[PDB]
Amino acid sequence: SGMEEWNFPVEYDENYLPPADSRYWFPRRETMPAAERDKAILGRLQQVCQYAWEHAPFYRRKWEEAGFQPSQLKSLEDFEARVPVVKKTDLRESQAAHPPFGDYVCVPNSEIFHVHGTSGRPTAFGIGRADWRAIANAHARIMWGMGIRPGDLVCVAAVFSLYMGSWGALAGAERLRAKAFPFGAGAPGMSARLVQWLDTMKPAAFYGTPSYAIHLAEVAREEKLNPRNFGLKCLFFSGEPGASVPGVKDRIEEAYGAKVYDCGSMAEMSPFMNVAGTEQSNDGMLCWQDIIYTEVCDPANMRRVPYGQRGTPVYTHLERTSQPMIRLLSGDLTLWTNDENPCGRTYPRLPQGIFGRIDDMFTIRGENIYPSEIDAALNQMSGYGGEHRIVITRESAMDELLLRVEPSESVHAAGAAALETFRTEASHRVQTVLGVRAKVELVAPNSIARTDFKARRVIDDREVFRALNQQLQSS
Amino acid sequence: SGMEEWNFPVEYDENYLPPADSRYWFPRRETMPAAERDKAILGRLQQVCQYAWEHAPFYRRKWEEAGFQPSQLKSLEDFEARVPVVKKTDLRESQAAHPPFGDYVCVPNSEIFHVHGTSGRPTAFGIGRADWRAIANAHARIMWGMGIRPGDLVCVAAVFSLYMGSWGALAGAERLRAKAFPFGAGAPGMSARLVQWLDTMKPAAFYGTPSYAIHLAEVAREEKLNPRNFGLKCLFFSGEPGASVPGVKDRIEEAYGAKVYDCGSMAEMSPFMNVAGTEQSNDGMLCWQDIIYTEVCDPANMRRVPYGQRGTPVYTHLERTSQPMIRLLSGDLTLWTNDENPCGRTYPRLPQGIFGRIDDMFTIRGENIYPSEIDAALNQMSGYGGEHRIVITRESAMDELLLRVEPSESVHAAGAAALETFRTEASHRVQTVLGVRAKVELVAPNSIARTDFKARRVIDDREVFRALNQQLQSS
Ligand SMILES: CC(C)(O)C(=O)OP(=O)(O)OC[C@H]1O[C@@H](n2cnc3c(N)ncnc32)[C@H](O)[C@@H]1O
Ligand SMILES: CC(C)(O)C(=O)OP(=O)(O)OC[C@H]1O[C@@H](n2cnc3c(N)ncnc32)[C@H](O)[C@@H]1O
Repeated sequence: SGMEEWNFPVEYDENYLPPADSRYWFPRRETMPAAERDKAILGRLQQVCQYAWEHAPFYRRKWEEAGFQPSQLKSLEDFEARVPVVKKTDLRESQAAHPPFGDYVCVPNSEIFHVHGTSGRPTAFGIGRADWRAIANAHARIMWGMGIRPGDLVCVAAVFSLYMGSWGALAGAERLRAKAFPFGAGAPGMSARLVQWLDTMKPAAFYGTPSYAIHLAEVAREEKLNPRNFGLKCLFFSGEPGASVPGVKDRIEEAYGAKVYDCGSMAEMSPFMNVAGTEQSNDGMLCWQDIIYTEVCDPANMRRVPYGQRGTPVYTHLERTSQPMIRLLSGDLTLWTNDENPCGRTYPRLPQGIFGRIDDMFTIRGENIYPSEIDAALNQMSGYGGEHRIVITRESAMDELLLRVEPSESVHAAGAAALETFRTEASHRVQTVLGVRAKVELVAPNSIARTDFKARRVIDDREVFRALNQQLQSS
Repeated sequence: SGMEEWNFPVEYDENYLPPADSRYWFPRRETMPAAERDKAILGRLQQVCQYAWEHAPFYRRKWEEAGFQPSQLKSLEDFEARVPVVKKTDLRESQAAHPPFGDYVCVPNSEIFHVHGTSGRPTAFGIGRADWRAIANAHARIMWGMGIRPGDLVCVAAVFSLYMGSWGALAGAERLRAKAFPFGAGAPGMSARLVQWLDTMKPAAFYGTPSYAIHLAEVAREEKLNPRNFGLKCLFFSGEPGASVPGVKDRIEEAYGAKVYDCGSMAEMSPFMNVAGTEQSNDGMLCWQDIIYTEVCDPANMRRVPYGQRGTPVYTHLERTSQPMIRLLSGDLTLWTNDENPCGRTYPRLPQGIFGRIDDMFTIRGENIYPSEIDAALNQMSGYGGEHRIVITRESAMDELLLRVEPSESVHAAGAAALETFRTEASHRVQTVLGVRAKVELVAPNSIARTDFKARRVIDDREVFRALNQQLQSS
């Protein structure tokens, strides 16, 4: 194959640094014919499944139940149809019956290097020493693709706790031999201090959520600092949609005078940057197939949908020995294509990134709406204040969409008629985009809580919905 | 000398693990005759000063001004008298004139691995890749001394941001081949989730501030969880006094049913665990002289005080190439001794740890009081609620000590007379301990804000002091 350090278990050279003139960290793996890479991926898939069969009773039980033996994996079509998908609920049950890391941990307790997890039943991540190096090496490779280089100051501004996002970006920065600046997030008073550090330090790259980048520009402005004077060449994000959302990407690129990159699958899927945009293929994300095998499937049969069609990402680790995920169902919605990429990398693409989680979708008069579609339409409006909330009910069918929208400070300062003009135009814009009646209630500028993490814009409470609709009928 | 990996610049074997039966990580360095170690320390001091003279114009300028050349360093007595102390204010001025890391950085920009700093003018830490390994190796060595072993689950519960404390404990846990659990701190809702993770995971070791350990036991109790059921063998702390404070150490050891260890110098002094207690020498801290040279000096002449006398710690890095500190003044107060240690390590000891920062001390009727003396006396009382505040003024001389003290919930539930009995007894106890009049105002239980970081118990406001004294005169 000629694939750079193509081994299982993987063992990367910690001293390797690509030539300064190279666009690719691994020229072969990243640009080889897709059909040649798919031959080696299937080869690796067989190794991984044999490994999981040996060390994970969780996979041994699940596969035996669905009538699968690793020897039946003879093609990528066999993987799709014979291998059952892993659900996040299966991981919880495995961890409850086999605490703390479940019966899919594989490595002995002795090899466990880091303990992380989920929050908001939580799952524990028991990552081995070798897997941490595989994650760091994979991330340095993908960050190089974004134009991030050794010696560049990289600000990692996501919470350093159970959350894998921050740790993953730090591990990549460390291996890329960049100046890792792990400021983190989460504590009150952090954002006001961060803008001062960004003004002083002038970083080349920034990592966090797309929501935090917006909140931080407002903080920079309140602190009488200009976010374009932070010397950023790029901002790279994961955690939620935004970085491949038309109006959101444009607002962040304009506020910082830098490029925006979309990345991120799942925390269970670390190296989560396995889906990521590159400096030239800057819109959407590429599926780095030789790091993690991505399949975009029809949720009805868990089989790959054709290119140009929407489906759910199903992921398989190719370079992990601790808690390896084999066909984990994301529960997210995307669209994938297989056209020539501007960077020259021969990978499938998610041109619009990831739309959101299927469970977050709601319905108004037979029309399926994703919260990111509302966020996208509102962010493309000049008078929009940067924040909103969607008030819904899943206990009864909704006839109209209730929105609490913030106007801009200049729209508010322009008076009562100017506010009413924006409220009417916002309602109409959402209606033209979604094809459903939209009731808009204007709230005071900067009243809606901002976040340094993931934006939770849907209020699914029944009482709140009734209270709002009744108040919107009285006005 | 026979000293294990005694080299400058240092380059530790990343694969070395002490025998399972060994008490010491480095038996020679840790237990060799003190006079033999002092010969090699002086040797290293000469190497470090020669290195700083070559690569740091900050040290070149400062030393030339005070009439010092590295060749004049011929004994430990020469170091004391000829080498001028570095003040934290000198670091700020060096960083302002030579941004971002000052003229004492030494390493080229290319070698910088991590960016951290101070908060509450801030100083930036530019730590090189090699120094990070030196810090991690030094910390794994000191943590081994506390009885922490490979495979042990180590909870790091301090904010992972600019603060070096969390990063230092994590780096040590990683190198000790322990199961690093970097939960961190700082965000609302973290403590409630942490107690659940500690109940589930059952860690062998916990790192944070002594204040956070107290706050967390109250959170565990509110969450109907018993902190003794967290399976902790030890808790090791840095950041402020507490772990060598009589009543505070006893309260934490009782609440968790585990041992408490004191460690920590300064963030500028990473590896900051250079002052740390050991499993057998569990009271106070030992000065790990071959990691960082500690001198306890008279603040009047910056020369070493005899053993058994109080003074200020002055520190010198022996294993750092990036931002190396040579005779940095801590501004703290301690007492050092040179008697045989129960663990067998031949190091000077701080038997009562560090009392506090000299600038934090206040005076009432010609009597010098440290906030930790009030905290120590109150924590030794059965009716004390776990929190208090000291209300002072530095604009005018104080005749009495104003205290806002919290009673226990059981003292409150016992009625008005029981509350008045505690208030009178608290006032008398502080008076007997300090030798000054103490006015006590009781506040409602759990009203005073708790912290996951450093407790700021002194309220130095003039208006607040006058308001309180006037109210305590009316009652
Ligand atoms: C990828 C990471 C570590 O940043 C993360 O947030 O992982 P986590 O397991 O906490 O949550 C994963 C979910 O966040 C969402 N998400 C993460 N990155 C993106 C993204 N780039 N675009 C659209 N949604 C994303 C998806 O719904 C995904 O299933
Ligand atoms: C040592 C570290 C990284 O945890 C820390 O807090 O360093 P930082 O530079 O932020 O602050 C250092 C100051 O905290 C106090 N401190 C740190 N550890 C202790 C301690 N163990 N005992 C009595 N005071 C301590 C001293 O006043 C010291 O000068």
